[PDB]
Amino acid sequence: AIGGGAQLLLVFDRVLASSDAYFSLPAGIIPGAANLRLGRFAGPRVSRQVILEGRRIWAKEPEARLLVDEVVEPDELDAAIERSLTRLDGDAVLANRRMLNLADESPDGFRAYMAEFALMQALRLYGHDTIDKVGRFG
Amino acid sequence: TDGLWAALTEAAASVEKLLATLPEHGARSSAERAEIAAAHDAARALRVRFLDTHADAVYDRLTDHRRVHLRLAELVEAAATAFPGLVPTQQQLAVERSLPQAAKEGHEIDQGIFLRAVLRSPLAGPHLLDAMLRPTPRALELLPEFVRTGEVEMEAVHLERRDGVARLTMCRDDRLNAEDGQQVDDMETAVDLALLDPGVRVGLLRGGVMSHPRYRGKRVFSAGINLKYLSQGGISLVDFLMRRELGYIHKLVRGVLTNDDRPGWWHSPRIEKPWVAAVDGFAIGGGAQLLLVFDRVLASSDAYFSLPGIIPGAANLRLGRFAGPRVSRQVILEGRRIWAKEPEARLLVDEVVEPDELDAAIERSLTRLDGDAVLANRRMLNLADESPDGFRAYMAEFALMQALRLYGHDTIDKVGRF
Amino acid sequence: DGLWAALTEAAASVEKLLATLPEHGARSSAERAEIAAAHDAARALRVRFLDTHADAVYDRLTDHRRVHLRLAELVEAAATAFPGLVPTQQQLAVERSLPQAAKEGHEIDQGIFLRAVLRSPLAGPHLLDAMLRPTPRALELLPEFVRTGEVEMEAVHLERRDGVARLTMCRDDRLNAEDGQQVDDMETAVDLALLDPGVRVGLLRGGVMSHPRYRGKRVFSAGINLKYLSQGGISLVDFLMRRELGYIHKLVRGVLTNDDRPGWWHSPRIEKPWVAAVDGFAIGGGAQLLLVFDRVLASSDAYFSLPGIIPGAANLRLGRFAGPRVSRQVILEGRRIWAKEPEARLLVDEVVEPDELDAAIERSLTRLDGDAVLANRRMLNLADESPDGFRAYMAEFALMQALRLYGHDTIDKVGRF
Amino acid sequence: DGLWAALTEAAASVEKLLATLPEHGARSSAERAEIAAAHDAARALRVRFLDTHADAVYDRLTDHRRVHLRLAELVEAAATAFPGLVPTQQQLAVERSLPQAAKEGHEIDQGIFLRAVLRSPLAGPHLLDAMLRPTPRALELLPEFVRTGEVEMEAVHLERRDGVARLTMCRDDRLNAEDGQQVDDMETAVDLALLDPGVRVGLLRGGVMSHPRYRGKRVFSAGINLKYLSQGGISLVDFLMRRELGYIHKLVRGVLTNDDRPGWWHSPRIEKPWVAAVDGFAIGGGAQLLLVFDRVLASSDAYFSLPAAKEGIIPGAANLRLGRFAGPRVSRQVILEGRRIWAKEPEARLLVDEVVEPDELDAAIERSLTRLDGDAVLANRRMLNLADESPDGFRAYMAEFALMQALRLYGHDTIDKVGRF
Ligand SMILES: CC(C)(COP(=O)(O)OP(=O)(O)OC[C@H]1O[C@@H](n2cnc3c(N)ncnc32)[C@H](O)[C@@H]1OP(=O)(O)O)[C@@H](O)C(=O)NCCC(=O)NCCNC(=O)Cc1cc(O)cc(O)c1
Ligand SMILES: CC(C)(COP(=O)(O)OP(=O)(O)OC[C@H]1O[C@@H](n2cnc3c(N)ncnc32)[C@H](O)[C@@H]1OP(=O)(O)O)[C@@H](O)C(=O)NCCC(=O)NCCNC(=O)Cc1cc(O)cc(O)c1
Ligand SMILES: CC(C)(COP(=O)(O)OP(=O)(O)OC[C@H]1O[C@@H](n2cnc3c(N)ncnc32)[C@H](O)[C@@H]1OP(=O)(O)O)[C@@H](O)C(=O)NCCC(=O)NCCNC(=O)Cc1cc(O)cc(O)c1
Ligand SMILES: CC(C)(COP(=O)(O)OP(=O)(O)OC[C@H]1O[C@@H](n2cnc3c(N)ncnc32)[C@H](O)[C@@H]1OP(=O)(O)O)[C@@H](O)C(=O)NCCC(=O)NCCNC(=O)Cc1cc(O)cc(O)c1
Repeated sequence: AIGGGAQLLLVFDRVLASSDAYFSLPAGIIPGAANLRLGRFAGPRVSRQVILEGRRIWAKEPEARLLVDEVVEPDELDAAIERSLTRLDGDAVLANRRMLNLADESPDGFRAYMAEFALMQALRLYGHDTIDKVGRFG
Repeated sequence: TDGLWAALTEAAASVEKLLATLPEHGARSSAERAEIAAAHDAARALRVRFLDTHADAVYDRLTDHRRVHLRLAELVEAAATAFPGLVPTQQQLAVERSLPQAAKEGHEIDQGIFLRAVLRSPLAGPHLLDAMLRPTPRALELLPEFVRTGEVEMEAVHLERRDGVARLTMCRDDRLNAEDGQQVDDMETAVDLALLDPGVRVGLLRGGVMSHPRYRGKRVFSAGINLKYLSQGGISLVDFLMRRELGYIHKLVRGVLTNDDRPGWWHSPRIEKPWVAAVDGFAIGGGAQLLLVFDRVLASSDAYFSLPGIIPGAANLRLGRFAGPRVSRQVILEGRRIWAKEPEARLLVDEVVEPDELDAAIERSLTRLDGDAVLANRRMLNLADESPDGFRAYMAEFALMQALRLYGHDTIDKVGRF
Repeated sequence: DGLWAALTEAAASVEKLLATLPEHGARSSAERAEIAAAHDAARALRVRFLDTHADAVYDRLTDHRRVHLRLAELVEAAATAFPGLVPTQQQLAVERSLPQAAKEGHEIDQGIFLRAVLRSPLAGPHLLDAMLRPTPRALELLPEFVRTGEVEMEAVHLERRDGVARLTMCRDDRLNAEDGQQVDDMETAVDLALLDPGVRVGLLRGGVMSHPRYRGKRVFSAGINLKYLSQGGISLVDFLMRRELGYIHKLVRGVLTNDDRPGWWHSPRIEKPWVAAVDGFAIGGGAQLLLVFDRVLASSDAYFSLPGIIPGAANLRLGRFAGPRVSRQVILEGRRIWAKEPEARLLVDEVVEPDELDAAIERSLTRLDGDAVLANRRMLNLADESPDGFRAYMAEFALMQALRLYGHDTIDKVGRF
Repeated sequence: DGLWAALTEAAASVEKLLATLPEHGARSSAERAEIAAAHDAARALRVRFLDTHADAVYDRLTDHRRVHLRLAELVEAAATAFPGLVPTQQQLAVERSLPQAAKEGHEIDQGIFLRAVLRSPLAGPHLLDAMLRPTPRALELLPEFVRTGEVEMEAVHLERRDGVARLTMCRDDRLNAEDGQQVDDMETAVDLALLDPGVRVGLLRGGVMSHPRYRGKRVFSAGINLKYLSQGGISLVDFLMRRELGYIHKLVRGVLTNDDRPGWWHSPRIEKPWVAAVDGFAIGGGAQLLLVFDRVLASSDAYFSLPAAKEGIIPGAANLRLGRFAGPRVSRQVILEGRRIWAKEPEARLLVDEVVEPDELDAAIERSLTRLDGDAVLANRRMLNLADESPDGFRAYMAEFALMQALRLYGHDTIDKVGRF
């Protein structure tokens, strides 16, 4: 899961990953709302390692546990995915995830971030730094 | 003498009698399959009993009372000619070798019985293991040209001297370096050239770039024994399963036994050097076994190690000392797979490096093992880890245990499914 | 030579003093010192006699290694063929009637004997073969087990099911505390598991307990019966030595059969893979057993400890699982290891919540079916633990444990449970 | 046979060349190669002679293994009974008169001898017993120590207190760098600890240092005295070998006493449990010792390394013992590549039982000394060591060690590196 794909993992209730997967946020522009959310998953050191210095995290290393709930061999993954889908049905699950998200990330928190994000990201989109690098892909 | 040679010959006579008159392996009835199976068992049981008391006498005949060093191939062929019915001749192995594993009679098991009994003998055992540590004729042949060019290209291994480093590159681009009898010949020869070349100080083992569409442009260390050849009957008990353990793998641990043609030979009859391994892709099976004998192991972040119905060579001997009894049973008995980035990879791996940082990390490792002190220390280390008695006792039982597994019905089924 | 005469003189002095002196606990310090000095002179000569005469002694008892005698038969036969070398069945019966505090320690003489036998490269391996042979009780009960797939004994319930030898240790009143009978049942069950061709894997687990503190809960083992040990009911030979040379060694190496089946030329012993499931805790000898299985499972709330006598062969095996530092922590300093802490993986393969344990156990029993597993576990065990290694240890164990069984500090602490 | 004559002729050739040739540093390349070839031809015959005659030689020196001779006594007696087999006391005195660079390496001949002796299943175990017997020095000092509870030696201060033999390595000026005297003081102290009936546990710790960079701070050990090694003052026999077969092995197996007390039939040796406390760091031979204790404590800031090997020589028996503590990978990292291990990193839990802050260290040491009193501990540690490290295992290793280390002691690269400290 790279870039915007990795960003999505910061918002789910359960994350599973195959033993041979990796996660990265590789530069140029801002990685969506990862700057808002990664710190709460991984702390201030690791999130700068991932975002500012492009550190890559492998599913099987200990700190992958900061982003991923289960790491499973490819053969054993499909069945484990099914088992995880049975464990979240309650109305209690809805009430508890509603309170969890509320505490993790407040309306003000998200709004304040996205406000600055709208301009900061727009500027990054037209910086000489990004335009050249992305134009060397391949 | 004590009657056992007569009983053996009488038991071998019945087996050849039954094989001559009975139908083919695939056309036999249950009664016929039980008659021949019983004939085999009675004969092999006497091969064990004969050799339990007469092993040293047999070996002394073949080796002139342990004064001539015979390699494995030469030994089992000489025993066949000196002791008919004790081990297959050659004309018999050729018939066996034409058949698929399913249809074989299992004559190699008789070789397992022979090699087990020899290796158990405190006099013959150490003599045979020295024989297998001496330089191969192929390497002695190729040494002057290698000293001059610093390059030898073989079918399964490309060897290159550069900066005092023997660079062995396993280059079976089409099969992820799947092992066969030829690969063992190239590996043993390549190791010999590295050890005897005075301009070589450290060795390096690494898998080359692959051509198969699924791994094109990517290095792969090893995918283990060639399962296709095993199913087709092309994997030799002596010339592959045993040869690699007593030859090049053991020369990595102890070195090559030279004559007495240089100063020092009184204290170091063997020339040994340190070895570095770098795992790209994955190390499966026999490739993973090799890692248990190196002085430094490096592997890329995305690689994995596994040992997947036969014995994984000397991994049963060595893995527990790296990983303890629990994990070594987990890996061997239950096929656990270990990833380069997980904590317990450090039981097998010194360094794990991102692919973009791997080539340079390998280079730095080759500079750090140059001393004569390194040679003394790895020698004292290996001596402590794995004793001559220890290794010899294991390989003895292995020769028979692996021989039977090579012909187990569940093995023949599993390997034949591709 | 002269040593047998000097020995007979020293034993005569001991039996003379024991006849004339008062009972243990009514002796004076002067009297206690006289008898202790006589014991010391006698046992020192038992050592000196056997250092040179062990092989001749064993050869007389075994027809130059022509007859496989188990331990009990060996020490008894030794007593009648060599009076004063080891205690008689009578002398042992008097000892057994006493509490450990008051015993003379005649068993130490058996410790001396078994040490010298096991030290012999000729007699040692022969006795270890004898103890690997199937027990007569199992040969007796095998047909009925083949036909009923069930045998209920005092301390162990055995059931064949789905090709699995299910051993369930079911002393519900005492947390599976071990005694001589448990060893008789454990060895018998292991034999049946190995000789039954309808059995492919074994399983050892503790049964549901009835004691009020654990009612409805399974518990693996709480170690040796300390009450019996204090009361004098723990036999050096028939418990401490029998279990190490019998069922525990058969878990590693299998049963040594007669040459009465094909294969015997390459496989004289029938061995199978073994799975252990630890509920509650594994203490003492129960924790010791875990060092010998091919798969070990434990519930999240369990712990392992070795708590003053030698913990069987734990001193032999723990170092290979955990290294020299942790093994001294566990053995010398009584460290207790919990299933959920990292270093439990040195002893345990899976740690599972109790609600998921039953199914997790079942899955493991399907994963050890191959003949490949049988070939692999044999080569693994051979590399882990050599014949010389085991024999060298158990020889010394025979004396060291014999002495620890009768030390003043041991007798004191065992009487305070 | 003929091998003794061939040896005596080869040694004669060497003595001739040494007499007629210029000194070491004034020799030509042709002269350097001629003498080297003579040494090799002679030493090769010392190996071949002893391969068949080791048992007979040892039998003459020890009266068929009924007299226990220590190393120094053995290698001298061998010199006089078998001229040319091993150097004389006079030849050795000249050797130590030179710096290591200029030596002929006659000690290599002692390595050849001791290897062959230890390889013998009969002579080997006998020599290892001799070295486990009490030293005369300790037997000498045992009465006053029993009375006083105190012995001050040059390199070690010994004190009995609360049933604890407190050994304090007290080379305040050099971070407890080891030399031949230190080995003598260590073995003497260890002997006294074992024979003293008032001692129940042992304790080894480094004393307060006076050197300006470490004034007021304890330091465990900084390894072999590299200065002395360069100057030629480190003996193969009296240091590198004496320490392994003497006091370090006595920590494992105890002192072999006479048949002079009850129990001597089940317990021929007196052994006790030992505790080590590492302040500052444990380097080289100091770190080697840790592989042999029953409890090891260290302050949070200390580190462990074995920087022999890459540098010059084999790190004692660490090659024998480290793998069982840390496995083949980590043990090669430490030995082959000079990896350093810090007390607070996870893997210090391969060598060390407790790592505690400097302000809490003394109290932890005291508490640990209270936990190893039993006769049960003694039987248990005895069964453990028996399993961890067999008599054959140790003997096989030290035999090869005797020759391998001797050659490293005179290696071209070692002499260079040791002279730069
Ligand atoms: C994973 C890889 C290392 C593997 O590549 P290789 O194994 O060398 O294979 P390739 O041949 O490149 O892969 C096959 C295929 O994938 C295609 N591919 C891979 N990545 C891309 C991207 N990013 N765009 C388009 N196509 C792609 C590539 O075009 C190939 O097709 P061909 O043209 O037929 O060759 C590689 O794909 C790679 O490095 N890709 C670049 C990854 C990258 O940087 N992606 C963008 C990350 N940045 C963000 O998400 C930023 C972001 C996202 C947001 O949603 C919001 C926001 O605010 C900021
Ligand atoms: C590597 C894999 C996991 C992934 O491969 P995929 O990416 O799924 O691609 P595949 O197409 O399977 O493999 C790519 C390519 O290599 C070929 N390949 C890879 N490994 C092999 C082997 N082992 N044999 C033959 N061909 C092979 C495979 O056939 C493909 O080529 P084509 O068939 O010609 O198209 C898979 O190939 C696989 O499962 N391989 C088998 C691995 C294995 O179990 N090997 C043997 C392990 N056992 C030993 O080493 C036993 C041993 C060896 C010894 O030397 C001594 C001893 O005592 C015991
Ligand atoms: C199990 C415990 C931790 C649980 O705590 P509680 O639940 O509070 O305890 P208890 O009430 O005592 O346990 C419940 C119940 O089991 C009984 N129980 C448990 N273990 C025993 C033993 N070993 N003997 C007798 N009774 C026992 C206990 O007596 C209670 O029953 P009541 O007498 O009816 O009250 C505790 O009971 C305890 O510490 N037990 C002692 C454990 C122990 O020291 N075991 C053995 C230690 N040493 C060896 O095995 C040594 C050994 C064994 C060998 O096989 C070989 C060898 O060479 C060396
Ligand atoms: C630990 C250190 C970094 C300390 O750093 P600093 O605080 O900068 O220290 P220094 O100021 O140098 O230390 C003070 C002082 O102690 C003395 N000192 C320190 N270490 C040593 C050593 N190793 N030898 C001798 N003297 C020493 C030296 O005299 C120093 O300076 P001066 O007195 O002014 O000359 C440093 O001392 C160091 O690196 N020392 C070298 C240690 C080393 O490599 N030792 C070799 C270890 N290897 C063996 O023992 C091998 C061995 C031993 C055996 O017993 C058996 C065997 O088979 C093999």
